[PDB]
Amino acid sequence: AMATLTEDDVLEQLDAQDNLFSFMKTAHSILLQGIRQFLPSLFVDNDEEIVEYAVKPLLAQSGPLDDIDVALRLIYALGKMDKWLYADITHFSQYWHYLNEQDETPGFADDITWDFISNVNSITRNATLYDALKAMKFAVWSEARFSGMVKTALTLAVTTTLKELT
Amino acid sequence: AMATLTEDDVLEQLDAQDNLFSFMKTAHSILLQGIRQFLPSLFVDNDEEIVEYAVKPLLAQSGPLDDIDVALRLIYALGKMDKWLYADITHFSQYWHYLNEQDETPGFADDITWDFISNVNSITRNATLYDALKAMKFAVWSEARFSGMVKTALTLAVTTTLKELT
Repeated sequence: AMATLTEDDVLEQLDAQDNLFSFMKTAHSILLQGIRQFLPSLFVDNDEEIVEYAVKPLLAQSGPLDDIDVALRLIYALGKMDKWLYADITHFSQYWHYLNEQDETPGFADDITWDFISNVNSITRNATLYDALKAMKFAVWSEARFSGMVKTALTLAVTTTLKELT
Repeated sequence: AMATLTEDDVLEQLDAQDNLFSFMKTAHSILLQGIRQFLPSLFVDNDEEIVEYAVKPLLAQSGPLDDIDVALRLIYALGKMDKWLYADITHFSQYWHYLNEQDETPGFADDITWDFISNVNSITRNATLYDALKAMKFAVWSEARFSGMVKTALTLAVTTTLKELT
């Protein structure tokens, strides 16, 4: 369980990450914490029996909501999340599971990760970012530059994802 | 995971139980199932993405809500349960845990269980039932009769508990 999320120490954390794996590991943790900080808005607020004996154990660490996938499902099931946002976070979660359980070799510039970002709504719906990313992909180019831009895009997805949850 | 609850096959199940332990074991299971059948009213109803991919895994058996204590806490935390009802079910759950983890000897007519029913709101708030139970307790009496009446009262608590959840 982390501290509290600013845009810019999230931005520091993610820029520090120099490979897709570390980035994704760090992203998953940032999103997790983002989601856990949103969880109290699902519940009663103003009654201290409910908070102390129901809400707290429900949100304790290693408790029943300390998993990005059960927590997401709850927010979605309560009608508190738009489908587009739900789809983005579970892709991140799916790719993290993929990288951490099956394979951690794919970098920023790979086929498999280009397909991933082609399905992240917060990336593909920003029209200039994605066009720039396609122009760059399909242009005597540079692997580092394209890689850096891929990291930018992904950082933008988690940033905009974080903004939607407060 | 059980079938679906009528008042009278719940009433059959509980009357079949000839000791407090079996009764409490059966009650805990009936309440559990009562609570699990209420869980879908917490959530989105009319959208099939949400139902199939969020609600279902949330309510699958051995999933994160298949525990009377996390499920209660959720209903309470969403503001969907009155304090009196929440207090009754967690006593039942507390006494069951007590009987199944520390001691299963106490019968219907014991000190420890008289104290239990003295704190069940659905029993003590029915004024004639509780007076009759006190008159009976504090009267050349009968252990079987008082025992049978204690079982009646407890059956009434689970029955009325069940009615409040649909």
